[PDB]
Amino acid sequence: KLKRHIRSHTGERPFQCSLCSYASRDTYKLKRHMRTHSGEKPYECYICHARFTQSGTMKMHILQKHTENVAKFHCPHCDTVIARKSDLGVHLRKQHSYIEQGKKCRYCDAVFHERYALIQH
DNA sequence: ATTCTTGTTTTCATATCCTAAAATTAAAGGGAAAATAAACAATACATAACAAAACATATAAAAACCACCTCACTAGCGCCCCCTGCTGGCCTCTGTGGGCACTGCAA
Ligand SMILES: [Zn+2]
Ligand SMILES: [Zn+2]
Ligand SMILES: [Zn+2]
Ligand SMILES: [Zn+2]
Repeated sequence: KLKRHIRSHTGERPFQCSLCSYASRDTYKLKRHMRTHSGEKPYECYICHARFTQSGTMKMHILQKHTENVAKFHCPHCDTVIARKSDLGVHLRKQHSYIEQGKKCRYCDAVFHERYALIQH
């Protein structure tokens, strides 16, 4: 485990994908990459029978599509609710990240440093 | 008639032999002190026999040493999710762009 861990600092990727440029830190990530070229798909969502490449994708599918009463995530800055955490990530990166050079209002001279305040104005 | 050699008994003579008294001298006999020898008895040394102590061999008696087996630890590499975060389309809801019909005002 520690031998495998040290590549997280160094960056060694001693496992090459013979069919593309990808290179993984350990055996499992390479075996998981192989399904995309071979097209093998061992796992199956038992409810809708929709097809997926990856187990975790299926688990998130079940959680968002065939599950009830699941907790959501509220943006701290704005008042909108959205389902997935990673989409809350992309929301904070595209709308509430600090914009260095600023953006000016289309109709007045006021300049803003966050896209949210701009759209709100 | 007178003178001269030669042979044979007589008688002193001078060495020898015999005779006996001295002396004497060595033998020989006895008294006695050494004295070597010898017979016997004692001591010390050497040899042989018996009994015991010391040395060497066998054996087995614990006992020590070495090697193998075995039951673990130590590495080793996948194996398998699993969770978490970024990424790249996707789509639909606001929002950017525009054509154009419509109206209020004042000729
Ligand atoms: Zn590949
Ligand atoms: Zn499903
Ligand atoms: Zn927000
Ligand atoms: Zn403005």
